[PDB]
Amino acid sequence: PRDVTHLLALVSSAIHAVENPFGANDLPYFRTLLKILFVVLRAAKQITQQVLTILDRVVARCFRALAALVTTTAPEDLALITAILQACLSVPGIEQCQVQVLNIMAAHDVFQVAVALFSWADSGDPVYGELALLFLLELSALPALAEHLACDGLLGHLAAARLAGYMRRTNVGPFAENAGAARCYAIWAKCLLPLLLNILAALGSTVAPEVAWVLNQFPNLLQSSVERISLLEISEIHSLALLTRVLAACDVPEVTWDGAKVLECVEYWLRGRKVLRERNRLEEKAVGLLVGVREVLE
Repeated sequence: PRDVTHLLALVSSAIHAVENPFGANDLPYFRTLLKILFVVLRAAKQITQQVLTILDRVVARCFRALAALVTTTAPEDLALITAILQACLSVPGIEQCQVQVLNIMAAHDVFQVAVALFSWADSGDPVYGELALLFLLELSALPALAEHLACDGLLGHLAAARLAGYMRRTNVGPFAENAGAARCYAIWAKCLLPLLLNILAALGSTVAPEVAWVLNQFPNLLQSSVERISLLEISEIHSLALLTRVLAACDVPEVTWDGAKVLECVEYWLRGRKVLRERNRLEEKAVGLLVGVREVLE
């Protein structure tokens, strides 16, 4: 344990020496191993053939082995694996090899297992749902896998899921009462909207029907999104603020949104930077986003 790349191989040499991960006995040690692996990987951002082996024998292995809920495996080590993946794909030298990631991730039945897993989330809250979506979202971060997602038909298997139900019900938003609703929104804000934009970056026109179709299947959220005016709210009116603009420059239904009120809704809550002090950290970066919204949509 001394170099950036050598330190990363031996933790996996330990992660390979594992007997039966997620086994109630040798689980808590496996967790620590994973966390060490994560710490290394996050700080392993300055050889690439090293981070790919764990994308095979760690991420894609455990993500299936863990998908079998059927021991005391929390909905947090799933997040850990999700975060290890996130830690992996951020290595400066994988985008050069994006095609191999898909082969590795598709070798294991990850993509389908994610959608399988996704259905199984629904105490009124979709804990595992947001996770499987964040995972698939982390895959789709790069176009090569988003391509396989759209091609495999994620939106078809997703839009038909009961998860769509609570999102379509007028009881959803950033600031909700019970958890499941707030999380149900958090999914809309943190999964779809950013996931759509990822599958859009793989010849959007072809999949434009799908993204518009799903976007239109959640009208309440759209009608809410404009009449809402936290940061998710801003990212919500930044994704939708670009998901209907691309469609305005390319055989499928249109965007049932009213991006009209938006332009005169940004100027209301921008200039002055005083009224914004009721929702520092949550202004410099926060107010920074809406600078972009009211520039491309003019």
